Order: sequence, then structure tokens, then C-alpha cells
Amino acid sequence: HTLVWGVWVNGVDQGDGRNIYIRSPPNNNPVKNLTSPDMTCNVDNRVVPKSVPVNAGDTLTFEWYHNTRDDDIIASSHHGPIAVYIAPAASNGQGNVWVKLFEDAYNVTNSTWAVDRLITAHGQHSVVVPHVAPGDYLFRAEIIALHEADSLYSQNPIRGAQFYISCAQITINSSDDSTPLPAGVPFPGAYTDSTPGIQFNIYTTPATSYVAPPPSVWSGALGGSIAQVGDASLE
Ligand SMILES: *[C@@H]1O[C@H](CO)[C@@H](O)[C@H](O)[C@H]1NC(C)=O
Ligand SMILES: [Cl-]
Ligand SMILES: [Cl-]
Ligand SMILES: [Cl-]
Ligand SMILES: [Cl-]
Ligand SMILES: [Cl-]
Ligand SMILES: [Cl-]
Ligand SMILES: [Cl-]
Ligand SMILES: [Cl-]
Ligand SMILES: [Cl-]
Ligand SMILES: [Cl-]
Ligand SMILES: [Cl-]
Ligand SMILES: [Cu+2]
Ligand code: NA
Repeated sequence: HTLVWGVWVNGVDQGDGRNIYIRSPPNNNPVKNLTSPDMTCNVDNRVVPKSVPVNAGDTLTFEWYHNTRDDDIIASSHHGPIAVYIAPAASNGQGNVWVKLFEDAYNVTNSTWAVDRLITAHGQHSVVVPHVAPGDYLFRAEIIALHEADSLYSQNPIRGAQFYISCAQITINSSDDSTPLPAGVPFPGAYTDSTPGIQFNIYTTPATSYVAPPPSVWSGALGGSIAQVGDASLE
């Protein structure tokens, strides 16, 4: 149960974005229905009044929280992967438009899931803004919690993978457009009951065997990481 508070750009806090530049839902409940329009940008998908200006090569950091800013972020138990996608704003997230910029699932050396690393990072994870066409974009951050993913929602609606989905409105100003955005996957649609990583038993299957849901990260992606970039208690 987690939500995005706002973003940082190059280590600078852009301020509380909730219902301002983040298309925030009313609470931290998960989305579970893989075929629902809620998979696109969560349950209150509408244009919000502001959009954060960035340039290609900038570091864009999502900052998540549970109940209040810089709290425990999400239950540590609730192990799973994190991804970030981009699409053009003109789509409103419809169609084959979502391109993957980042993926983290399980790290074998530290024996840590992305969710646990996120807690350590005080809710912060980042992508480097790619060299796409200048214009308006949606960046869709997605956390999948797997604690009930030994079942499928479609078969048992009281269980299933849990999706915490947040869309930020981002305006890319300076960019040479040298890696124009390729075709994307649809949400809903990309994830189905047979997709690797959707149904998994984290209690009995080794984490080293986990495979995150495709698609793979776009070759045009410029980087990203789960790591604290700024201190919320100060800025
Ligand atoms: C899941 O979403 C689909 C598409 O909107 C909808 O038809 C179906 O009723 C939903 N399932 C449940 C259990 O609400
Ligand atoms: Cl959770
Ligand atoms: Cl603020
Ligand atoms: Cl749902
Ligand atoms: Cl709208
Ligand atoms: Cl708060
Ligand atoms: Cl960190
Ligand atoms: Cl149950
Ligand atoms: Cl550039
Ligand atoms: Cl394009
Ligand atoms: Cl679908
Ligand atoms: Cl990472
Ligand atoms: Cu939860
Ligand atoms: Na449940």
C-alpha cells in the first residue's frame, strides 16, 4: 500500500505533486485486475493541472510513501519488482504505447528484492530522461507486490499480484530526439495470467528463479536505479 508523493529532478525536489502533476488515486489500495482500465494509470486517470519540466539526460526521481511522506514506504514483507514506463501524453495511455525504461526485480548479491531496496532508499527511484521528441509525456511507475501472487486474481479475486501504479505528467523540453520512442505495449493488456512474473510463489520458489514480466527495457533507455537522491526531512 504505497503512493507517489512527488518527484525530484537532478536532486531537486519538485514539491508535493499529488493531484497536481501526479494523477493520484484517492488512496493506496492496489490494482489487481489485469484487464481493467485501472492498470493504465490507476483508478482516477484524468489530466491534472501541472506537468514537470525536464531535459533529456536529467535524473527524474519518483518518491513513494505509505501514509505520510518518508515513512516506512511500503510493508517490507511485500516483496516484488519495480518498473518505469513512458508513453506520449497524446495517447492518454491507450494503445500500444508503453515503453519500458527501467526494471529491477531480485538482486542476487545483496539478496534483496526491489521493494526492499526502495524502503532503504526512502521511497526513491530514478530514471534518466531519454532522447525522445520534445513534448508531453506520461511516466508510469509500477510496483508489484507478490505476497499473494501464488494465486491469480482472475481465478480468486481475493488474492493475486498487487499493482501500485502512478502516472506523472512530464514535459521534455530540451532533447535532440536522437532516439525517437519505439512502439509500446498496452496497459491493460501486456500482463496476462500466463505472463512470467505475475503468478509466482515467493515462499517456495527461489528468488533467483524469478523472472519479471516483459517487456524488456528499451535499448534507448539511459539508465536508472533505486537509491535515495534527496533528504525529505530537509527539502
Ligand atoms: C476486471 O475488469 C474487466 C474489464 O474492465 C471487468 O469486465 C471485470 O468485471 C473485472 N473483474 C472484476 C472481478 O471486477
Ligand atoms: Cl503491499
Ligand atoms: Cl512541497
Ligand atoms: Cl482491481
Ligand atoms: Cl482527462
Ligand atoms: Cl504527507
Ligand atoms: Cl539508498
Ligand atoms: Cl486468502
Ligand atoms: Cl539531447
Ligand atoms: Cl514516435
Ligand atoms: Cl487486457
Ligand atoms: Cl536498482
Ligand atoms: Cu499493500
Ligand atoms: Na487479499
